Amino acid sequence: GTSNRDWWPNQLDLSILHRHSSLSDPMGKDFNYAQAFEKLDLAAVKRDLHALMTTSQDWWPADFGHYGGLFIRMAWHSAGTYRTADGRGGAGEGQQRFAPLNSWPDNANLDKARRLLWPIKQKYGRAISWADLLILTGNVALESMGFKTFGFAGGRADTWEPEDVYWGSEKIWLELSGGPNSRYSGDRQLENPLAAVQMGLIYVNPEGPDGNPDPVAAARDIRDTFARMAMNDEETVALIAGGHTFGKTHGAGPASNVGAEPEAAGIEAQGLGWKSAYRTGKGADAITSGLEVTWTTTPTQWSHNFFENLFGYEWELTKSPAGAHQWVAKGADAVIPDAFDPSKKHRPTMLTTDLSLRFDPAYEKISRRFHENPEQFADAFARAWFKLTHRDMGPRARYLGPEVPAEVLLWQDPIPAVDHPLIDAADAAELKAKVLASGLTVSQLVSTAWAAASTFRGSDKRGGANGARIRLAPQKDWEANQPEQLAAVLETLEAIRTAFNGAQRGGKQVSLADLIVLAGCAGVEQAAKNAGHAVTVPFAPGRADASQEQTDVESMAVLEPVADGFRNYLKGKYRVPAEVLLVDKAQLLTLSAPEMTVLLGGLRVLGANVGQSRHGVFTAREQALTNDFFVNLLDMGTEWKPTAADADVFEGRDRATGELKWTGTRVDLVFGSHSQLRALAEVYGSADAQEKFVRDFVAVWNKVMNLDRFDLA
Amino acid sequence: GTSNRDWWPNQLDLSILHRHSSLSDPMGKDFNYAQAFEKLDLAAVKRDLHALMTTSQDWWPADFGHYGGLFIRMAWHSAGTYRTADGRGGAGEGQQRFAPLNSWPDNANLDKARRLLWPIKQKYGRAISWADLLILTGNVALESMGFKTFGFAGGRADTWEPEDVYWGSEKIWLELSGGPNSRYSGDRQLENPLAAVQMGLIYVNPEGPDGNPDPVAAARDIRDTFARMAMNDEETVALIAGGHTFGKTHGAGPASNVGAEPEAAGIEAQGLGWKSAYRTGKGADAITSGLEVTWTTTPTQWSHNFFENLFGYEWELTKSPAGAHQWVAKGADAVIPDAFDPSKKHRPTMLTTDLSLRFDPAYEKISRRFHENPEQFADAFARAWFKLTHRDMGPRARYLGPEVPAEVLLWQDPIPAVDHPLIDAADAAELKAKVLASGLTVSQLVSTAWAAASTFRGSDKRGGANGARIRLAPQKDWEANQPEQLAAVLETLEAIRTAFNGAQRGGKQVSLADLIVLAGCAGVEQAAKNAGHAVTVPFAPGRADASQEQTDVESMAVLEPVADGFRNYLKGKYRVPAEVLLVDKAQLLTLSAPEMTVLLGGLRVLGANVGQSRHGVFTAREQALTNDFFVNLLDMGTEWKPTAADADVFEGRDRATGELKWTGTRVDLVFGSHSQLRALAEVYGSADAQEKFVRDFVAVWNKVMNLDRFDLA
Ligand code: HEM
Ligand code: HEM
Ligand SMILES: OC[C@H]1O[C@H](O[C@H]2[C@H](O)[C@@H](O)[C@@H](O)O[C@@H]2CO)[C@H](O)[C@@H](O)[C@@H]1O
Ligand SMILES: OC[C@H]1O[C@H](O[C@H]2[C@H](O)[C@@H](O)[C@@H](O)O[C@@H]2CO)[C@H](O)[C@@H](O)[C@@H]1O
Ligand SMILES: [Cl-]
Ligand SMILES: [Cl-]
Ligand code: NA
Ligand code: NA
Repeated sequence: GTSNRDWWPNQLDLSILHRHSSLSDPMGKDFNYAQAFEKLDLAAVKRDLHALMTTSQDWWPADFGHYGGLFIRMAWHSAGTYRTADGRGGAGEGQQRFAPLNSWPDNANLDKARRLLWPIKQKYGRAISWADLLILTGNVALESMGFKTFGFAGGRADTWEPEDVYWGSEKIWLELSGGPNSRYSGDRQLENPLAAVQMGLIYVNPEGPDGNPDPVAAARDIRDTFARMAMNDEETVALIAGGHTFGKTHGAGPASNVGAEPEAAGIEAQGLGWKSAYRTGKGADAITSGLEVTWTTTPTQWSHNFFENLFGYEWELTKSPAGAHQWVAKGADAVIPDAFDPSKKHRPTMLTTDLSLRFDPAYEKISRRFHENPEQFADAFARAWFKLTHRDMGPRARYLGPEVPAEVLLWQDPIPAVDHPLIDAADAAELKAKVLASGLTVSQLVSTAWAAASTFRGSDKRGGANGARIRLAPQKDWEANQPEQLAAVLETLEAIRTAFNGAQRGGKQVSLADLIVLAGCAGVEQAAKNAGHAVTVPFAPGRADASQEQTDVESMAVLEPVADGFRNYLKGKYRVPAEVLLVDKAQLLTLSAPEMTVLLGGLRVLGANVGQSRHGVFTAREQALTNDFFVNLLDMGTEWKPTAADADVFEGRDRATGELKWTGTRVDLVFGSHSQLRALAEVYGSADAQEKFVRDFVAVWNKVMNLDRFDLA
Repeated sequence: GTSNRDWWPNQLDLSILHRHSSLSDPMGKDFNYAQAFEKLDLAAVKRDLHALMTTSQDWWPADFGHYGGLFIRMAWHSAGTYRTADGRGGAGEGQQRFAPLNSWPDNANLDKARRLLWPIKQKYGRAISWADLLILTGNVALESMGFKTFGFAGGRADTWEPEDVYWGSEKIWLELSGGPNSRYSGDRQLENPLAAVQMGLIYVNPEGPDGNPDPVAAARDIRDTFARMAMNDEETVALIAGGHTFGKTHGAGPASNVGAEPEAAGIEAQGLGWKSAYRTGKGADAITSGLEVTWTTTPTQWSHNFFENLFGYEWELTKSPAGAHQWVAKGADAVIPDAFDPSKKHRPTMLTTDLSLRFDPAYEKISRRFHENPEQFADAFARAWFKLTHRDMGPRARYLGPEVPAEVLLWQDPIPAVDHPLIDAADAAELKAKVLASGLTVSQLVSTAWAAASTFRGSDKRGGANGARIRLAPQKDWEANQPEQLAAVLETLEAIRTAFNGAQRGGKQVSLADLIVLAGCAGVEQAAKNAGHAVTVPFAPGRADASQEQTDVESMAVLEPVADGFRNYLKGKYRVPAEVLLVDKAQLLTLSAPEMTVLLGGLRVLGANVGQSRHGVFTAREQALTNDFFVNLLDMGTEWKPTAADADVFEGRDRATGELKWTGTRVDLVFGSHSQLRALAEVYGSADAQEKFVRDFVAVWNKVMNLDRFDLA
């Protein structure tokens, strides 16, 4: 059946903005997962999980009689898809249970792991999501095998369909680099936003880069992909060594015995995949990655044996039974237990990527320190496991349950608690009047608030106006934020704030974070008055101001907008068309296509463009809140053509005289070209639509201002 | 960017069930198009359209100074996508303005026609939909040129995204038959549900079949395609000759001058396409189809000159300036006006498909009658043009406005007016108890109500339980409806009805249509009571009973369910997997994926399967409304394998003993295989889900019962 995507494979796809509708969700519109979870008996769930660990099922027998290793890997993979570039991936939406991740080759036999958890899921129902369950299970595995975890938070609501994530352009699973859709160029430069070295891998290739078993070269891939997952060297060594203290790999026979992945299997497989024709197909005969490595002498107990083995032997390159490259300890005795036969032992073995931890010079120093000081290794692994499994959960306000760690961590982008009375509606009116009397313009007020609030992304719930981090490094220096203009607005608002705060009694005070947002609201109100409309814009106080020392400057760098179509901004020339970048940003902001449309049209006429660019400013009454963008964009009296100097800028001329009326970018004109977008533009550019435009704009503006407000949720 | 569709091109697509979310709709959740329309000043809209017809725009100059012909073709193409097989296509959703229809080759330059209408659309805003305006414009064209239309109804609400329609499997526009994805097999048998001869055509090829200019053979394709759009021979001749009384074709130069269709065009084209490098690219130089034919001596006035020319001349095969086959009158004078140069005239010309009307023997008889009696022609055309443009609008209750024709037409599947008081809540309770006391079983009551209500399809809003057409030919004899069992249930309910109606005062009575649905409600309540749950199923009276004489038996044939996964029914062996046919039925029913899942799981345990098949009946308490379908389907203690006799039937055996527990079809087991469906089955198969299952089942049952109830809108 030929589809629009077949005919026009480069047209923009808006269906990413209308995922996650109430149509696909089986839960009622009022379901609130936080409330369900807070009534869960978490202790009962953990007892059931502890029981499960050693309750072997014959259809996927437990190695060493204990599923802990399999579950740790399951959780680590759940979390391990995360990319700091866009925040997408991670454990936080339980997407391991949907395509494509349920069928990635690196996720082989994690279908079995999830199936073992069905009876617990069924027992507790809506009170524990799959997303929370996967992580909780990892934690229980660790605790069952003697490792004390740093804590656990619930609150990852389940999702009901696959996320639209760019995982790469390759058309072959696991394709090595340098092909027609290579994710690598230059000196092994991985394309943003990717965080894995081959299509269908979590981070790196366990044999080495593109299969080449060189631990030093593998270390480079480890370091880059883990940095792209928000992990530094210490955290990386702690995680890999900690993980590989447990369990084993599976490669008992040739890979060609392994059948279809779950999304390709037959209906009778009932959601499972990788059925193997090798011997019994399971247990002692299991084939998962094709490697056959058992790291420690006690694979079901926390030990300091990983680093004893890594440093205590010299290693020789060998092959598993499936033909994969791995390493065996020279001259060692058979000290490693077998997973099924008590009369068998094995020599110590390692992956290429384990040896990276010894042969990369920067890892070797950390590895040695951990070998010499195992308490340091335990604490670092516990912290890094927490970070790994919570990195995408957002502000601490979203953490639920009785095991949330009290300690505030820098990676959480923490916001200080509010400890004083908040401004009321009378105070808000008085502060908006002060802001309007200061001489700040609609353009400056709107731009500043937009800059502050539109750093939010729903993918990992980072960013937003809470914290007033716009005033700190590095946000205050981002080019899209217009640093010199921003400084002048912030100095004015800070003087207003100091004067209001110094006049108060009690402990009442306003944060700069709230004032930035409030001042934006005053700008929108003033713009509406400029247009002859009487509008009050909703405002909710309670933001607090974070400090510089609570703001990790290197972690904040990924939130920098290099493309922000809402301000007609593009930092450089990219291979992705700017209107695709617009849709991508709207998805991060949680906007639908009508919301994106309305917002952008209003921002253009309010003066939100970076550098006061006239591109898309299709009005003769700038700083007034009108639907002029749409009415002028749709006027057939204007003809558009790309300019000779720049194929991405367009000139709109009167059709009868040739006279220049406007200029616009791709982001501007897509609203008059894309057949669905133009349908939405038409609604707002109709003669009956001015009051609808204003009200819809105010609603979307408010939505953006509140995106990070989980304190109010 | 590689997508799930790329990796698993044959996995089932559920996104067709989640279109049309409130996310994608710019109108508020409360917007009611009927209420907006009813306040439109339709007379003022028509005066503006009348003025437009002769107000030429220089970017697409009006042929003969009059846009009437262009707009008639626009409206005909809007309606002309309709197929009776599934009800999809047609004018009723305004889909001509979205992909792919906006860029079909047969729709070339209708982009210009729609653009001409933007000012009027903009003026009237939400009070007139694009979908209504397309049709209205064609009526006003006809009226302005001297043709009296049969009437006009508003009420086609606009849609905001493309419909998911199977338009064929060809990967090349206009591909000739006999390719690798041929829509023809056997002796020129067009595959259901298609109703056009080539990908991107409305009906047929105007040169002849696969380009062969033989009028006799073209007639065969005309007759088949028009029958598949619900038009008979009389209506077909009236439509084609009526349309071709007006306007002209456009083929002034070679087709290679014409550039990309709108979905492929550059962003600067602002939604238009087919930009032509031939001379001025428009007006006298226009190229649309490649043909260059002007049918009558007065292209901007209704006449009987099409048939005068068709019968008054002999025709010679010739070529247009673009090289297309077309026909010219032998020895004729230059009597046809030129569209732009008043000093030039041309000979009469015809399409191959026009000559069909004279050279096919059955058409010739109708065409002669019309030639001899042009008042007969005018009436037939007016009736057919109304039918064409309203055939997908649904029940007459959805018609709006002051020009709705009072005459009731058989094709409308009409329902008599109700002229008596309706039963009240107490009456309904009395009837449900009488039905339960009669000895009819849950299975009989559920199955009968399902059979009556589930003929509805949202594509053309035909079918449903209103009318009680289940008691008439042909529904009473459809195999899926179990004709002997149905007859027994209907005799019982009719006796209950006669006894209740005979006892009443004041003219209160209950229709059989209402009682069928109420009896089904009683069944569902009783099933719930069987499970230990007291529920009342909502019921809304006001259905009426249609007569056999008000039911067109041949038209009703396309509503027969040959595949109804909800009753585990497949009439024959198809090349499309049954699970695909389930999702297609769910889309026709207007169900989401959660609604489809709940509904199916409940129907299985209520006894709704055709023939009392045990497939999917995963319960030991049949006729009790429980979630047993899901809890048993998801039980990992059962292993499933295809049977040796039939690969589409599966046995579920206990994994440990081998004992046979269940059998199921692909429609049953898709819910335990598809990763999105299984996530939905999990919610209903959880230990906390019995109350939720019952409530959601009752809600979707009631939705299905009410699908045709536009009297309550
Ligand atoms: C460079 C990073 C890493 C690489 C290349 C990697 C590679 C793999 C491979 C290939 C397997 C074998 C899969 C199979 O055949 O069953 C595996 C197993 C496993 N990994 Fe990793 N790993 C990495 C990091 C992690 C981290 C960060 C953790 C957790 C903190 C983890 C925990 C596990 C555990 C527990 C297993 C054993 C599974 C079982 O017992 O069934 N690994 N690893
Ligand atoms: C066998 C069925 C049909 C065939 C093959 C067919 C074919 C065509 C083609 C090839 C053109 C020229 C497109 C262009 O070059 O501008 C056209 C024009 C047109 N057709 Fe048809 N047609 C059919 C039926 C109908 C029907 C049912 C009607 C309406 C009742 C209709 C009304 C018109 C009108 C009014 C025009 C002139 C458009 C103009 O003036 O711009 N046709 N036809
Ligand atoms: O984090 C330290 C400090 O950074 C900024 O310093 C400001 C100053 O407070 C402003 O009011 C204005 O004069 O510009 C300075 C330029 O560096 C923050 O604005 C401030 O809240 C924070 O304490
Ligand atoms: O059985 C189908 C049939 O049922 C009802 O008609 C009754 C009729 O009213 C009685 O006289 C009875 O003894 O015979 C029929 C039952 O066969 C439906 O209302 C009717 O339209 C339908 O044919
Ligand atoms: Cl994601
Ligand atoms: Cl459709
Ligand atoms: Na994420
Ligand atoms: Na339709």
